[PDB]
Amino acid sequence: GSSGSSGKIMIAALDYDPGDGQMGGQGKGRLALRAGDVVMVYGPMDDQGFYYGELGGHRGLVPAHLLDHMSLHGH
Repeated sequence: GSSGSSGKIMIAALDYDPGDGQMGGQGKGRLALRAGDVVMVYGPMDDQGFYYGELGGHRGLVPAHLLDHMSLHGH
């Protein structure tokens, strides 16, 4: 049929402020998430357990533990 499911949608259960003491080098620091920030990720995570998403036009590695797997609502 038609293959889809391009990227996932998760929310930052907590306010992640990696800006304070970002990584060293050989890449790029993580993204700062806020309580209730619907960020879009892509593909699996890395050895460290970080996902590849972007929030606010900024790509970077996000925490795969702070995020929350949304559910299917219905009325």
